[PDB]
Amino acid sequence: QIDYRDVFIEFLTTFKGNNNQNKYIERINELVAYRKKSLIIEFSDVLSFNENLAYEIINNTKIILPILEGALYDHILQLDPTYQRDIEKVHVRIVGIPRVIELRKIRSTDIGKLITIDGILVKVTPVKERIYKATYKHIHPDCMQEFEWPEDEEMPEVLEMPTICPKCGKPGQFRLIPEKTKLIDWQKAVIQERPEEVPSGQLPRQLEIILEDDLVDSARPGDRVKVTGILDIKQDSPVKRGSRAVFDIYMKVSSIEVSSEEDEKKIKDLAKDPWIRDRIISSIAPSIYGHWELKEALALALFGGVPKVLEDTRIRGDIHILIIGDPGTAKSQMLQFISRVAPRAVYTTGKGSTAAGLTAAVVREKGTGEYYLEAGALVLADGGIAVIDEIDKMRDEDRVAIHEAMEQQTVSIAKAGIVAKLNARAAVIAAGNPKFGRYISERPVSDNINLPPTILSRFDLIFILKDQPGEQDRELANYILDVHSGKSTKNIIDIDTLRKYIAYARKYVTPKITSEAKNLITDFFVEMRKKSSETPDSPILITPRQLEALIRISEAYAKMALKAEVTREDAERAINIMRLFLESVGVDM
Amino acid sequence: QIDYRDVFIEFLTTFKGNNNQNKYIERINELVAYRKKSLIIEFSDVLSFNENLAYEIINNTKIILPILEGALYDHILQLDPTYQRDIEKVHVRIVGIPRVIELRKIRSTDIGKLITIDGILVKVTPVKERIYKATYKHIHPDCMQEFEWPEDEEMPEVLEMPTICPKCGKPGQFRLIPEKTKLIDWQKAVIQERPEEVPSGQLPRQLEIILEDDLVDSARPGDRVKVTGILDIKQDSPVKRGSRAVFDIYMKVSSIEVSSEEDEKKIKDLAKDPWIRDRIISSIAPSIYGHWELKEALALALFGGVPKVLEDTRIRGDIHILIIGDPGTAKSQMLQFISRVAPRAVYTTGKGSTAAGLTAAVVREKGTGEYYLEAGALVLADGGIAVIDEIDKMRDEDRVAIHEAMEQQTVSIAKAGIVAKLNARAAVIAAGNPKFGRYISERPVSDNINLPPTILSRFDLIFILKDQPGEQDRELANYILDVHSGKSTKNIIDIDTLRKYIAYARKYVTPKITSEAKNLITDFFVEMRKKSSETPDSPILITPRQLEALIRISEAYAKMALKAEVTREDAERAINIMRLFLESVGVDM
DNA sequence: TTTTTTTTTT
Ligand SMILES: [Mg+2]
Ligand SMILES: [Mg+2]
Ligand SMILES: [Zn+2]
Ligand SMILES: [Zn+2]
Repeated sequence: QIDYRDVFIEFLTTFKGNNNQNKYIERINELVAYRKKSLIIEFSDVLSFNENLAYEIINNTKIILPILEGALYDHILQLDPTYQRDIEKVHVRIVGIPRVIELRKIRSTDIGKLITIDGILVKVTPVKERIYKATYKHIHPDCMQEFEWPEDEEMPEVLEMPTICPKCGKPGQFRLIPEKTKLIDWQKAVIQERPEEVPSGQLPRQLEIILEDDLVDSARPGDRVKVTGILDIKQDSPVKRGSRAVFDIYMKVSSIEVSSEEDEKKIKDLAKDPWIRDRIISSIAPSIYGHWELKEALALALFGGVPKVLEDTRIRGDIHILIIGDPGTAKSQMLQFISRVAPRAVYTTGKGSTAAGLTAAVVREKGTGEYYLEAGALVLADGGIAVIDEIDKMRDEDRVAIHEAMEQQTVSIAKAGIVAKLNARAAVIAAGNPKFGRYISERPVSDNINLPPTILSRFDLIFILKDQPGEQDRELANYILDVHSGKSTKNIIDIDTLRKYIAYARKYVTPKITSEAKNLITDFFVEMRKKSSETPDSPILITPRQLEALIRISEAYAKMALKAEVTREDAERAINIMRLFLESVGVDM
Repeated sequence: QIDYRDVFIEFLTTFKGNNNQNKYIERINELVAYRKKSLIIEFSDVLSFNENLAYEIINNTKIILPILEGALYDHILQLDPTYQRDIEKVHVRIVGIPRVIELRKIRSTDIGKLITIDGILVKVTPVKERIYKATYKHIHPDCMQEFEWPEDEEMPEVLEMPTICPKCGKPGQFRLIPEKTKLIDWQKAVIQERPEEVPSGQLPRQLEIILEDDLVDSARPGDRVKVTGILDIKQDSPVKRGSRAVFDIYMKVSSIEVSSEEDEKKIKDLAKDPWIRDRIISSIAPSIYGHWELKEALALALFGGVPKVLEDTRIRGDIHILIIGDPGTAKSQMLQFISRVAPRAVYTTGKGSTAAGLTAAVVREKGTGEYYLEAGALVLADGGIAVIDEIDKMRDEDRVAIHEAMEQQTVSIAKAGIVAKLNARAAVIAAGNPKFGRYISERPVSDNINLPPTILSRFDLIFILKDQPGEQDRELANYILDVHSGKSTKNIIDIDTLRKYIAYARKYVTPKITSEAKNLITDFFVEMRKKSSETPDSPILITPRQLEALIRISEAYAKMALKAEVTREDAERAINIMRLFLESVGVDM
């Protein structure tokens, strides 16, 4: 009614950034350079420019937003006429709204308003095409005319074809012409409330969201996203009666963000510390007294070695950890911590997981009737960490399903007429108890660990945690009580920035192995194998996998400090933690 | 015959509460401040002010309620004109009326009248939106005018669109405009009759209830509620012919209360008793001769310690109790009691429960065809108590499914392509028999208890109940016979108010640990660990869990006395019952 | 036919 297009262009051209940079003229120019079709504007900036326009953007979104998009398209097309004939429509995507609604707490009064929802994305569909401007043909030996049907408008959520020909005025048959039809990319996804938000004793709620055009395929299942958009009622057949006055809610999304500049500077400044490795290790599960070898090993597992992908084969880069320990030894608490700190992790329990749930499930969809594949835990954990607590509670017949994923990092299935293989490039961090609950030193290591060697060799480090009371006891109790009282530790790396640091290291640091490090690894591996032949009753074998583990561990020691080369220091650190592991499983060098 | 709006406004503004407080203008102020759209009035106050108004409220509800709501809306908007343009309708929810029909016993003549139903809420749907005034648009190259269709009325339970356009007079197709459409929150729930109401040998009946607007999400599954409302007939498709002359009954809810003020003074005055802990303990299972240590343990488990939720981890606050005893030692009876007295509790049997039924089940809902998550017992008991009777009757391979819930207080599953973890912050109180039905004193404690160390360490206190005949026998018999005769115990706390006291204490009392109590706990814990290192054969270990249990128990003794600090007395009481526990399983100190 | 589940059943 009162047009804001000039207001919007003045906002774009003149809104000064932080250093008088013209934040949005820079974003516009960069958009045109890379030919991206979507301009993101912060809502706080709009409220800082024109309060009235910001109100219209939130409350009258459906119609004020395309007008702004048209003004932006015109301005862009003046800036560079070559945008025409490449992109016909741009988007004005509003990000960072003031108030976020908790998914469960939306009510009637939130429909039609532009709102934000924070939640975990659990499911997406393939990419489809939605018609927004149809072109029909009246089949009749008189008309035979093509016409755009959603005239002066746009095709609604429901699909409706005309009943009266607007080109002649005579009813009849209408055939859809796909040649002269205009479509937009379309994807349905489901987001559910953050686990910390689910009320006591209830199950998490879900909400269906719709992503169109360049929003399609912008996040993977498991990603915690912050969607901005508009709510509406889900119509499956509303033109017919017979009760059913009730509807579901969905969000048409205009903006989405997952999980970023000062963070890089901070992680770099952190890694200038000559003792940064010790810092990270002491930052691992800080409310747990002791278990430094385990904190080190878990930190290594967080960082991981370097995967080698070649012309014929590929070689695993991820580090697997196994902690077999007495009851009450902070195992599950540490595993909970690393699932929290890791940039991408999945938490599973040996008794809570199936063979199919951990790898891939073949589910018979009761709709079409046909069989389809669903990603299990190790596949969703691709690119991250999968934690298997209480791994001795898995059925062995179920547990062997992860052997392929642990070494070749693929889950390959051939079932119900479908043959496929998925990537399960996930690092396994596992914990369990010995055969008799606690470790029994009176018995050989073999019948006490009670795991096959085929899976033991898959583990780079295997520590046996014995809970033996000694002089440590008093210290322990004091530490625990200080934890209960609320006395947190100082000079630590907070879990969020530790996560950001791990993510950066994994994304950007690929350490190369130096010759001196390679010589130390070979020499220690030979010594390892010679000592291993001395006790063949041990179910802990020394295989080429252990040489690869020395590689991966030294690579991760380098990675942890952000180093681009694996120097002698990192090789020695690897040999030493390896030697600790071997001492615990009863192997003296 | 009398304009009841003036009477109602007089009731609100001038009704003196208990201490001449003007109860309802104060409730109006709180409602207007927090911008809530619903004012609760007790029916007894209305009957105490104006019998004729109360009679009109219950008997002539259908028309009297909107008039009163309009009067209240006018008054509210006079209090704060900013209420305008935020909320157009207020709610007058009358609570506690004396027209309470038992669920099974409703009949025809009770339809249309305002009645109350006391029952357990078992199932709810997600929160949906029911249209209550649609706005259509006539699609035709001549009309194209917008109009609200349910004109001069409101959309009925069935959804009906017009057949004739009122803006032109021409029939055709009508498009729903969700923008100009009016919606109300909608939620279907199921309530079933109280177990004391279920006829002999039959199954409990159920009834469908509908909660709209702010009534939505006002109770969780498991809650015993008292729903007030009006009954009506269920319509799934009634406008078309073809048989189906029979209808189901449901309640449109207007008011609901779960499970409330002077009780605070009652429990506070109770807590001034210098021996209040002994009173509570003697109020536990009053019909059972002896077993006072178990009664104490159950009282502690009812109260529970303080959970610590920190930056990285969280630390369990609930107290787990295990009673392993000879047959016929009043175990099941005491457990039944604590399930009755606990403000929220779940009762299960080792042979009656699954590993999936106790934690969480992956159910293939045959409607959507896809796999769905269902809360098991330990998840439903979040924030309360779950009692596992006959726990020795579980398969061990099934029982380990609760280990995670017992320590980390989450049930996490990964199956059929879905990964989730729910909160299971419930205290487990379990009982079972020894390996040989009765305890065998000629055989070691290890194979007599017949439980893994991994589950035993999860239990803060484990009592071995032997039924050995001595001088106790005659006293026992006399107590039993008096119980049969109907001679109840004096100087007792009735179960209903003891439940209320427990509720208040758990909700509001967070005991802090003093330095002296912490030092006492540390010393005793070190003594425990040395004494345990003396006995390496037992299945009862001493792990960090036992130190955490001393923390929880002393915290709970303070909580039981409503103390805000953990004094030396509470630490000493905790240490002594721990010492008793250790004596029963066989450790002298 | 696969999968989780409770159940009767090859
Ligand atoms: Mg554990
Ligand atoms: Mg029994
Ligand atoms: Zn025509
Ligand atoms: Zn019309």
